[PDB]
Amino acid sequence: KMKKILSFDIDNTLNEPKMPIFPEMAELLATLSQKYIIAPISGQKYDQFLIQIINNLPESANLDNFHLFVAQGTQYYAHKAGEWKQVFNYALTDEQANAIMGALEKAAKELGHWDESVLLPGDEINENRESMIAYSAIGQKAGVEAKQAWDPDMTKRNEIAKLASQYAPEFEFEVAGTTTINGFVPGQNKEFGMNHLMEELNVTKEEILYFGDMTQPGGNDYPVVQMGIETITVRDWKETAAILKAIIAMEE
Amino acid sequence: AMKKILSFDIDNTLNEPKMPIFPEMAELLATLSQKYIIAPISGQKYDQFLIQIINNLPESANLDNFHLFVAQGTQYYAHKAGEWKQVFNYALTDEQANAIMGALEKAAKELGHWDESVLLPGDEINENRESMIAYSAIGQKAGVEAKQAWDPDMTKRNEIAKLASQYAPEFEFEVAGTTTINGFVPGQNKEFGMNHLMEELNVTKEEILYFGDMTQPGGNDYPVVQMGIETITVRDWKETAAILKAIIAMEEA
Repeated sequence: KMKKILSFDIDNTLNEPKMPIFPEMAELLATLSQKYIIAPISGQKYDQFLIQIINNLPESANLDNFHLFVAQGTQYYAHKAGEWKQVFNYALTDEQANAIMGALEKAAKELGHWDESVLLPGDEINENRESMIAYSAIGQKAGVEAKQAWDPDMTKRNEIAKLASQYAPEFEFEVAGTTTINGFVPGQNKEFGMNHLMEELNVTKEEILYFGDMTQPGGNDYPVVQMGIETITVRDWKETAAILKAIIAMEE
Repeated sequence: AMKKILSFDIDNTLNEPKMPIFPEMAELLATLSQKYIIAPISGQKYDQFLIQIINNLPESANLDNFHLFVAQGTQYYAHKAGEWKQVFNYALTDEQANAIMGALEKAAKELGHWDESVLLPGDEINENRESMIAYSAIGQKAGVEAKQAWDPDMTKRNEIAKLASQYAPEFEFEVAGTTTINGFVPGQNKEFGMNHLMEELNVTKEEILYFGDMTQPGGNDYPVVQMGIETITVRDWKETAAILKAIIAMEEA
């Protein structure tokens, strides 16, 4: 058949925002992995791909068929013979990381959004994910209740990302998730990641079916839409789950 | 090859409540109808199946593969030789129709929910759908906006259904749709419809994929779930559309 790769953002596509996937999802992905490549592509860092997805999969999952495009596919991890390996990592220089972090910090502080008093113990706002920076306004470990209240309509993140861009015009700052702005070297977004996916997996655009929630002009899934990869827009993880349940039922 | 029947409880699966399918949905169903039977099932009456589904399909659709399980599947219409025909209709006796209607009216009136002043011209609250009764609180013709505001948490319909059941304990009252209680002979809900679907189409349970929005215990799709028929829970027609698009994509050679 034409479609070989089932690709997904994590955020609000496979899970509740930044949370472990539910058992229902874990089983669907495990079943599909017997026959298809599962290629999550997301701003999340590698350890969070493990916590959100891999650590929750049943033992029957074929982990060899989970191909992980981390930090929007600026890093890539593949599994073979019981072991994950880093295939590539377009790492930031120290200078780039500091410039990107600093721009986000200055913007957030100026706009009145930088409040470390709300942080859970040992948490931080700005995280260096090696090849990308993630500013997550009320912390990298904040709960969904708290996160969804913070910027429901994206106004805060839009204004932070705009100001960060003015402060460091040589970089790119993109709204994500519930509380996040991703900062990176320009062009190194999901378009970058998908181009790498196609090269690494030896597939054409037509052989990928992509799922995401931010597929409108300006959203972080729009680059995939615009590349000509068939994209099904979802609103939440339950929508994705219904779709995968049906795919499985119609294959049997 | 196992699934041969795609069955859908029409409202909030194929369309907005009691409304026509969107053009994208029409095209998805027409595509799937080349290969699969499309079996809509609903408390709605036959004319509404035509209005909501059939009349909106493109000419390319395979109408012979649309098998209509009307009024919960107490009626069944099939298309063959360019025509629709009624295959069965488990009509109500007059005694039954009147008892069911009267219980709903009495119950809605006692609970302060019967208001004929909000009805569109020509409209009615209780409708006799031959083999089933539908009480639709603000009329059979009300728009989605007004309907979805009337009883979004099902409070009003649950209390009306319980009191009507007290008045007429020989009948079954099921909350449905946005404004509706379906009233019928005991047991003649979607389980009855699905059994008859299996007989008429000569299929087993495993050959059906069902779609519905009320699939938790107590909801009007649970009698199908409870049979062990695989069921996809959806929330609105856009979710179903996403699913159908995916099915079609995954079938392409």
